[PDB]
Amino acid sequence: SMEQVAMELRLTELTRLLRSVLDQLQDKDPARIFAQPVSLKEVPDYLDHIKHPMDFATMRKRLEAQGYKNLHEFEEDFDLIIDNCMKYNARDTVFYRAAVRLRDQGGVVLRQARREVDSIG
Repeated sequence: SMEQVAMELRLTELTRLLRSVLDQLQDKDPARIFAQPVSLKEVPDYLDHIKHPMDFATMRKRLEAQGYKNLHEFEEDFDLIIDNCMKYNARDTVFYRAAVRLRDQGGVVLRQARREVDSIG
């Protein structure tokens, strides 16, 4: 149907905008602390602590499969990155502090993304 195509074009355009959002958020992690999944070879107990691991490479895979239907879903995954790190790592660590700075800086980006998503539809 033409209606299915139109919905598919809207998903494609959302995917374009989410890719640019993802790029912008990941620039706020210049240490690449959140670039890849926590390695279970190197942190073998991680899944005892963190039930839903997340990282920017894993988000990028989902994004490229057009797997985010709306901005809320994408933000959920970004918040997991931050929130998982702030639980596993203590306050006095470079990891925790990196998460705080990514959260604070990414808030700005996400604020205008929400306006763009609403605006363009």
